[PDB]
Amino acid sequence: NVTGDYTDCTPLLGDRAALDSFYEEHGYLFLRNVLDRDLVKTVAEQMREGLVALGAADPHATLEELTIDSFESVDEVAMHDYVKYDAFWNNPSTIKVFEQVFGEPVFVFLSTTIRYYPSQAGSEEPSFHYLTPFHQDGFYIGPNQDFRTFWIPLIRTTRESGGVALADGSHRRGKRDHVLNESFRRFGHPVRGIPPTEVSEDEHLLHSPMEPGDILLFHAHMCHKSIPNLSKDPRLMRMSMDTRVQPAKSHRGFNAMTPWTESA
Ligand SMILES: O=C(O)CNC(=O)C(=O)O
Ligand SMILES: [Fe+3]
Ligand SMILES: [Mg+2]
Repeated sequence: NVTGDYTDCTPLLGDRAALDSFYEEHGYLFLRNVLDRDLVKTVAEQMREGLVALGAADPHATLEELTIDSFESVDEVAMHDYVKYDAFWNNPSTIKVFEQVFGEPVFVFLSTTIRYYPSQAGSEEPSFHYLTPFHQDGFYIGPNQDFRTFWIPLIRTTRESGGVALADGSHRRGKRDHVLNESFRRFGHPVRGIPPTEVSEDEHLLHSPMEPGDILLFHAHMCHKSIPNLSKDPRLMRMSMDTRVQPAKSHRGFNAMTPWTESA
């Protein structure tokens, strides 16, 4: 169902008019090699440390060789102890990028979601229920809708290893219908997702390979979903994290102020 690549918006960063115009029309920005790659490597290594320490991964493996039997069998709460995301998001170099995007001082959510998904290529009964269906972060984050989601790869993604796919320009008609879907679950219970019918033909589904150092960010009403990891050439974990950022002056709601483990 993916029809296109993200547009490389990096050349827009030093042109406020063009940057704002693209974001207004499209509801996303794809920025390449703007984050400190050594900082990103450190986060990736921290995630690996967790997966190794918790018995899921091989201590002899490089990041790209890394694999785990199952996302679900890893203690996610313990993983949050390993991955030092707040120190990353709030590093002056990272903040500089966020500030250039918003054009004003920012506040980074105290909640981050960390994702460490093995390839399930070849699996006859794959476990993809922990992924996300089509949704808008604004459906469950608020009350303010001026936050943006910041999504980063910790190791590179491919079209086959997955990531997040975005319905281009789908952020301009408010929140769309999220209905119960038995194939997506959290805590063993079904979750709500936007049926593909509620996404227009013109709202092209974009997903592109990304490299550590890149950022994908998007509007509260941007309709987006997970792309499953079916990598085999080469087989890669999909290792990423996502938080939300907003203007420093905006109201700070429940998710803004509450760490992932607390709300989980
Ligand atoms: O990364 C994924 O699979 C899903 N991510 C999101 O829904 C997000 O970052 O808002
Ligand atoms: Fe989301
Ligand atoms: Mg609107």
